[PDB]
Amino acid sequence: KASSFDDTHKLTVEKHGHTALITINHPPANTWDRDSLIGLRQLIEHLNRDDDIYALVVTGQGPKFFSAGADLNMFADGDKARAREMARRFGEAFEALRDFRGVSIAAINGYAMGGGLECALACDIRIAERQAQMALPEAAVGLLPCAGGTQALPWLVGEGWAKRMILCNERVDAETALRIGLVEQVVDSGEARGAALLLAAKVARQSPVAIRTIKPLIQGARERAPNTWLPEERERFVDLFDAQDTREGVNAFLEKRDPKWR
Amino acid sequence: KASSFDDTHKLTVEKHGHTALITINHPPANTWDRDSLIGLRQLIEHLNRDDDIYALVVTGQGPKFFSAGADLNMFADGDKARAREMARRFGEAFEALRDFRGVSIAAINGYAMGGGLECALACDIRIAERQAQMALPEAAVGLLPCAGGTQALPWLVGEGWAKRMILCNERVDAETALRIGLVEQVVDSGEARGAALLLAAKVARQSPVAIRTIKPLIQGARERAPNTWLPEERERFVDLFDAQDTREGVNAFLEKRDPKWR
Amino acid sequence: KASSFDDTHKLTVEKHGHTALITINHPPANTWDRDSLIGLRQLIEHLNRDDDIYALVVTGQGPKFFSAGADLNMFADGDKARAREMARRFGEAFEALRDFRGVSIAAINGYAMGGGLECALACDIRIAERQAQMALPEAAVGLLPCAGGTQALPWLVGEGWAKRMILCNERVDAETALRIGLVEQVVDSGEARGAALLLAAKVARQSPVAIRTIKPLIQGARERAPNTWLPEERERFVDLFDAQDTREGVNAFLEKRDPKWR
Amino acid sequence: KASSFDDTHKLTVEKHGHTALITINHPPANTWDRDSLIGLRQLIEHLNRDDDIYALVVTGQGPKFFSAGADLNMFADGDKARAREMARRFGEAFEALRDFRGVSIAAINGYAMGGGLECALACDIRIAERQAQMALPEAAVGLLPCAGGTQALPWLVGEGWAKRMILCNERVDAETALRIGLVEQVVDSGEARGAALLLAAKVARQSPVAIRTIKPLIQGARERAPNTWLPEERERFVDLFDAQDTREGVNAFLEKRDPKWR
Amino acid sequence: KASSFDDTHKLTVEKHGHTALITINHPPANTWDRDSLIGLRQLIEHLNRDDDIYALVVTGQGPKFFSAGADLNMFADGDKARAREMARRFGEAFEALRDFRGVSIAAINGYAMGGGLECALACDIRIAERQAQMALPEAAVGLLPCAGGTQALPWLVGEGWAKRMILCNERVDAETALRIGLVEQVVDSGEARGAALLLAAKVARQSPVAIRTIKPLIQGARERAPNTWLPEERERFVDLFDAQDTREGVNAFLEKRDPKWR
Amino acid sequence: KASSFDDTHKLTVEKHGHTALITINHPPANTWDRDSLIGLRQLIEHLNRDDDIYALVVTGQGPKFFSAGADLNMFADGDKARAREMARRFGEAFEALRDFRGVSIAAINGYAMGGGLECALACDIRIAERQAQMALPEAAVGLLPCAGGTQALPWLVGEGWAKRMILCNERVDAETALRIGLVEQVVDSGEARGAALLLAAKVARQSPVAIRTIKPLIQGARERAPNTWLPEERERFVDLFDAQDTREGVNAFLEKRDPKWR
Repeated sequence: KASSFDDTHKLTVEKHGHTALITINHPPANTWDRDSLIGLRQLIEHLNRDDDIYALVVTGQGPKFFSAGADLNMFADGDKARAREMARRFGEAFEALRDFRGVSIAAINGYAMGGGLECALACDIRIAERQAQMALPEAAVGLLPCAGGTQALPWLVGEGWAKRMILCNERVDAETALRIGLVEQVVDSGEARGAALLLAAKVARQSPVAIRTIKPLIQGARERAPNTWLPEERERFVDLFDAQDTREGVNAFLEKRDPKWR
Repeated sequence: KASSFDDTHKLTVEKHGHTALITINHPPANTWDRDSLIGLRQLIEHLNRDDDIYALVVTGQGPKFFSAGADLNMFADGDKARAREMARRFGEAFEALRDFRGVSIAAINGYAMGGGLECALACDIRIAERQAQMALPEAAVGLLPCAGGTQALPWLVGEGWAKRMILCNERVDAETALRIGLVEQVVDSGEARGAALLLAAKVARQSPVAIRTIKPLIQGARERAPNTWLPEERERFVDLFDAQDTREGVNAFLEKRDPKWR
Repeated sequence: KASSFDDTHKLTVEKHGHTALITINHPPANTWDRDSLIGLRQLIEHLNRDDDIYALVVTGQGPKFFSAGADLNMFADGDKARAREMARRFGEAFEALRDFRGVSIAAINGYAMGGGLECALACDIRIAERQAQMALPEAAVGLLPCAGGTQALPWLVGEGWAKRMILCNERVDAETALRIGLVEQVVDSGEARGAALLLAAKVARQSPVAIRTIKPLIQGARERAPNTWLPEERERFVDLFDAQDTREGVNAFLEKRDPKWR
Repeated sequence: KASSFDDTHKLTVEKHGHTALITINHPPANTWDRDSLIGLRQLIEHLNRDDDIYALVVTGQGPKFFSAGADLNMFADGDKARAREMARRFGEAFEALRDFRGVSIAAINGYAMGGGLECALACDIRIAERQAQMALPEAAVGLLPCAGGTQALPWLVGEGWAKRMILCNERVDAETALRIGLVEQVVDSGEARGAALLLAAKVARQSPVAIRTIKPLIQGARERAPNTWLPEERERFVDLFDAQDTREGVNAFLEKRDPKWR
Repeated sequence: KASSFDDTHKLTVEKHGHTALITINHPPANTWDRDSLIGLRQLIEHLNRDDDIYALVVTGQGPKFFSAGADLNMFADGDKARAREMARRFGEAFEALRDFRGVSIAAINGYAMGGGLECALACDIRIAERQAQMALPEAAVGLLPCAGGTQALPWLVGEGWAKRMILCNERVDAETALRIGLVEQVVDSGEARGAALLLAAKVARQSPVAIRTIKPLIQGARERAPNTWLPEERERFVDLFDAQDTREGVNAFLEKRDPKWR
Repeated sequence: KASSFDDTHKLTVEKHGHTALITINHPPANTWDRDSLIGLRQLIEHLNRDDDIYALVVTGQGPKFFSAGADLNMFADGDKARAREMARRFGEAFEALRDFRGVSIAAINGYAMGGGLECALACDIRIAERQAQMALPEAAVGLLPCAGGTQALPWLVGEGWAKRMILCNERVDAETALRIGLVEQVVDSGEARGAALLLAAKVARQSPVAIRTIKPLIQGARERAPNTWLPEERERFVDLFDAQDTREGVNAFLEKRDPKWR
């Protein structure tokens, strides 16, 4: 995946099966920068066009930190324009990732804070090593999360838990995050990458055309009320049926055999 | 309850006190069929009209399946017209149950998957035995949940967990479900029905007229933003107050005695 | 603050640092009254105007109850005109606290149900003693929660749990509440007030200008879908950057010193 | 319809063909009364139950007043309970009128002001005699339109014109209202009833089942954004097709003969 | 445009300058067909890709019919599947037209009824010859408009006028449509095509990049409340500003010369 | 008002009765500038505090220009920072005018283009001189309207007419504007101010408390769908009833005499 295009060397992409592995490679904290943000949005676009990929996994280079958030240089003083433009880039990149047609899993191999946590929130599922600590510390410096942190964090864990981290600037351990629902699963140190890939391989096992259409329905509630999507849900359901791939899944279950699709 | 109209033998309703008990009776997996869906909507309409019933309980016949989901014959390939119509049936049927004036409790005594889970999601409160496992496997066959699963599950348990079950096709034990908020309470095997009837009997102890009005307000957020409903809440409260029944519930508390209403 | 106006002696406010302490002092159950509701709304308005206060704490006088809910004298039969007016007073008072620019922490040192629970829900963060029990018992007497309870409780804990407390009239201990996400933290008896003050101290360490702007974004989901707020989230961020205060927060981290603002 | 039920003599119902004619009979100004409000809501429900009536027409007794608006008796000082209760009936009454399944035609034969204009707004279509003048004068007396005027008037004619009438208390002649979209058609004096009845006969020519389903869709925008209803529009369309009546209408045009349905 | 593409022979594409001319050519009433609808969607997508096109015009072949809507063979009885599929096609095609990045001008040279009217509505601007009559007659055959007509018509003309056309099956002349706002301009017979091309040329005089971004904003209200879109309007404005194309327009007004962009 | 407040020389405020007259005083074109934008927002705020003001009128100094739109220097190339900040002031300033509790009347005394038209749209009612021409030309310059013009214009005149002005860069005379609903009234040259003030004298005749509360209801549809506001409309009605001023207006009509309030 993404074998032919101008992509920052800071982001390295390795394709495993139908899963594309994206690693932030910025030393020493894997801090986000304008070059990586541009690459990510572009990468997501390229990966979406590719039909051979059904899942994506994001992890931080190095053991210590998945992502330290935004690099200090981006917010260097004396330029108002810079802050504006860069808020744009986080939103575009993270929303693109949030909009990846395939399943996205974030393997938190180190502590995720600020932009780093916002990136993980973009991914559909989060898997974290026990030692990682996740928090939004922007409030301490007088900046809000501008990557969608304000919306995303309450959504998963509720407003009260979201408020303590951003408002009170309190970091949470993996055990806490799993308890509040921030992270779906907890893993032993260093196992986040393998578990994510292992899970991403399971995603390859579901119909590609189906996964791509179902994911918007799940995330529809963000745009609009859930009851409104109900007519569309049946309609999308009818569209699937009008596919070669659809008939294969039902037949396979009927005959007790593994489904095979294109 | 539902003593005489043409009701499918597949669905049997027995009346205990003020609670109507509905059980799927389809062998061997209790899988849903077109006839059951029609009856369920009709049963809900008839139940709403009856004023002697304050609570509803649905369980799966036998100790192995609350519900197996949709029957394969119903989705047998590959006629597109049928598919459109069965999804329509699910939506109306599940929505009708979701909109029941009285409280709806689903007692999970068996495997509840696909359509069955969606049905359980339709119920206000879910009680599950420790052994039961719930998941949405429609993505594996290339079919989406058309019963409101795409909305209902993320609402109850959050997006991250919901995607994992549907997108990753990952079943959940009773313990995970209670932890993620999917199920309100966990019970020993075979005790779901007894627990369901027991919880339903307490609901009959609250004002009938109140219960029907209060349920819409709670489910208001799905149609629209919560804050929009605040004016309506006060207006519905006063509508409750201009009733003979409301004066009785308050009086009982003052005199420290059980309230008595029609 | 709030020592120079007419404020009911039932509500006592103590100013500690940048935290304002609000105590309900109505014996014996700390039940809400018209005099308290008016003071609360006025109090919140004065507190917002004050620039020395960054956090708010509310606690119930006495060990046994944080708040009893609404006073019985407040809902005596059979007058409807008042009932309409009292319900209005709750909404006005509760929304004012909910929209307090600073962080609001509710310390639950006693049983908090009905109106009292509704009050805690308005607060940003809730800390509860192990013994405290919280429920909405209005349905049993035929009254719906009029303080925004129908919206606030499902939002934090989800519909299934929320329906149980109101519809089924079931009380929850601190432990269940922490599990369901109703309370962010559980504390040893008598320590909630001290812990809340301590947590309130953490809020002082974050930039005031940031906290006030940031708080609306997190609560944006209630008024509208979260995705709608994303362009605003970037816009408000640029506004924060256009200040003398914001540059101090970022610069302090680079040189790893505590931020100093006014 | 309304042949054998307890209805106020102030309101008279005449059944012509498939249209039921309802006339306000309050002397001398045809002002609304509690008896009128109750009868209206009760009547509308009854009309909705009757399948023989596909259209509705509303007219004001006497040549001079279509609807005097609210009676002073209702808002007579100084009881507060009276006002809250009475606003409730207008909302219930008009909304029921607004929600009539068959078409509602408002024939303006006389002065329509205050509640009367609000009533006409509830009607789907308005036909007015050239002489009649309509405005909302409640602001002059310190009362807002509580019948939905604040929403309804702006929707039809725009914010600028609506504010002018309500905020500036400016009455409009038939010609001006037609120019602004307040009234779809203008008729010579005394021809409103005939034109409204005659327009109502045309509606019977359209499929009753189609008509009842289509009207909510048109009115969907008031509850939610237009685009949101698009999936459901297709769904209800297919629902029409699975009906004996649809096949006849579709068939009738092809033969070039008038459709015949029940 | 679109010469090296497979489009139904019925749809004719002519390129004048930056304006692409599409003519429906289905005899004898220019009624829509499945072959036509897919091409239309496809044609729009190809047009969106081409940067050489800034405007779009659609007119009906021959003087007599702009567009007759859906053919009966398309809706021929008795299969339900046929109708579900065609309803999807109208929505997809018309929504694609509505989403054309460039301005779409509808030139009404003939009868526009049913789908044809819906097609016109999908266009941004409508220019009609005095003789053309536009109505929705689907209700007379018992079928609602499935092309988004139920939403599109009340949006342009208001509910009251919209209801009469759909509910009462009333056709409107060019003058009446102009008065009600259905058509922006009325033209002499046979001048609709020339006028549309001439109008389309004027759009070329505004910045292409600006036009594509601005057009969604105007249509934002359909998705959401207008007030929600304002922060985004400011954001997109800044995005436009960060481009060479924007600097040219400002320069042109300053020196009083015509703006020149790619 | 603005008796003792810090305002730029460029806005002139004269108090006539209960109407505050605000005139843009920028030569030669009355073009908007950063200094005026701030004054506008502050002036609106101050006008809001004064209880002696019930109406607002905005006009441009000189006969020829109500407003030239935005000043060229503020949007001068090429700093991205300047443009972002300038867009921000337009929104704050215009929304403030939009949010004035008292009625706002725009007297179009001269050419109103770009910002000027957007400024006029913020006003509740627009009165224009026959010779005045209004258009949005920003698209010709490659800039979108950042003053909410994209939202405001289609709301008043509809999308179709809105698109031609902005997308086709076409200017409209008063007869055209009046016809399309852009302006409520057309006036003879030079009488706009007198007519505006005269119309502003009318609002003084209506209860001040009702006007301030009623105006948000009319404008509630912009934030959210209209049916949502109906419960609140009833609630606000009841709040007005709980006021001394409300009783006075109703009495005057009963006694057929002029209402008198403070």
